[PDB]
Amino acid sequence: GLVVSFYTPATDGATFTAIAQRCNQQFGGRFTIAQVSLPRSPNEQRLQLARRLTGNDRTLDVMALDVVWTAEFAEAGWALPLSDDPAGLAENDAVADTLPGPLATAGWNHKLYAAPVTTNTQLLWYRPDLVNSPPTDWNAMIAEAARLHAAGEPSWIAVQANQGEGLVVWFNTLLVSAGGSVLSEDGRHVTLTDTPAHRAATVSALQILKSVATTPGADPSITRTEEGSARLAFEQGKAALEVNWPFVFASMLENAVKGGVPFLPLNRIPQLAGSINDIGTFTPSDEQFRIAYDASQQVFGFAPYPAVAPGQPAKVTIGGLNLAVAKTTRHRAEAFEAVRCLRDQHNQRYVSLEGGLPAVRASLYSDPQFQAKYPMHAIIRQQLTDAAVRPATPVYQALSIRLAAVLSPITEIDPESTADELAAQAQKAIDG
Ligand SMILES: OC[C@H]1O[C@H](O[C@H]2O[C@H](CO)[C@@H](O)[C@H](O)[C@H]2O)[C@H](O)[C@@H](O)[C@@H]1O
Repeated sequence: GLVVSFYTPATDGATFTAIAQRCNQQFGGRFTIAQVSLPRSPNEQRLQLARRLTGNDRTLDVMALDVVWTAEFAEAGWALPLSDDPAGLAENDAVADTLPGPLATAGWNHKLYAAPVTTNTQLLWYRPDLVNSPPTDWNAMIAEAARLHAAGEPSWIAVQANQGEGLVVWFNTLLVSAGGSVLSEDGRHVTLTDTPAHRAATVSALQILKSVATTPGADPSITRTEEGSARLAFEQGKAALEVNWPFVFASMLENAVKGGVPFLPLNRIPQLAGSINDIGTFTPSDEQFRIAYDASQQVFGFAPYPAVAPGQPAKVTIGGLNLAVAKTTRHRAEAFEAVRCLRDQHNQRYVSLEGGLPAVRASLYSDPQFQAKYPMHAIIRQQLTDAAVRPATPVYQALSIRLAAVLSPITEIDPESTADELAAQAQKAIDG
């Protein structure tokens, strides 16, 4: 039988295998999809795909790409344009019922080179028992953290700032929210400091990074650039404010039921007995979920990502995965058909409700079962509709590495001179 390979991160290998097996039911034996797990590390994911692509591995068909790899894989000829679908359906399928944010990540040089399947956006997570109203902007985040420190309360702001992609993501969110951009749309010009308005945006972003780093009672993983997880800092009660991807929601509930969250003893609720399955995963009934969520709202809440400007909502950097057809495929028709099935409405419902991965289909955000399991659905939907996008460029890897090297450690940022250093390093990346 004909086999179509489907390379995805091992991180969610169970989920991506499940939707491929569901898809295999509807092909009538014409072909089958074989999911193949890439390493959990995204850096190693890209490297293995690159070796198979440059090595002309003719068994490589469909691949899930991080949303920042589009420009490189398209420019290299590694990802076929969706217009190469012999059935002529890939382009219309990728656009129909897909949220604008995810779609913007799948295009390069005015053509689609991938079909979004999963997405991601950061929210504010906070302790409502310690913080009365969630901060609406970064100035309020800083004031609240300082007030908590003066009161002897958890004062850290839990946010990923180590030298890496997460720090570039945070900077990009602040930059675009302030009205700036790393590169021009075509990715050919550096726009960090080329106009007064653009420079002001860059300086504003650097000021927020530096202010967070020097707030009283800040996270020492920031102020000393030690190791430390933002998720664990909040679950362990050391931070009352956190910005992070929505996977922390399920993590909070699961670990609280397992006794790992000292301020949220969900393990003490008798109605939650048996909600942990035989591999340690929280698998509640709908009633158990309602009980767990209601109890959690006393000490655990969510809110929109803090704005940069008081009256303008944040532009939050989008993440996720896009499905691409590799140039190495011997079966384009079936590869593009697999992509459509893997992202259809039922499989989008599956990856969200069963896999905890936010969907890209707009219709799902009106679905009642989705809304019950994602009570922050409205905030996610809004931030996916008006998202910030990291710079699209074939040299994104070098660009990100150089930006992170300048930004880190954020305690050493001097906004005015760091802005010029950022622009110079970005120019070097674009030049090669
Ligand atoms: O939220 C779970 C995912 O987190 C990572 O991906 C996000 O963070 C990256 C930056 O470190 C972004 O490049 C990416 O676009 C985001 O989706 C992790 O790499 C994923 O495997 C997780 O599913």
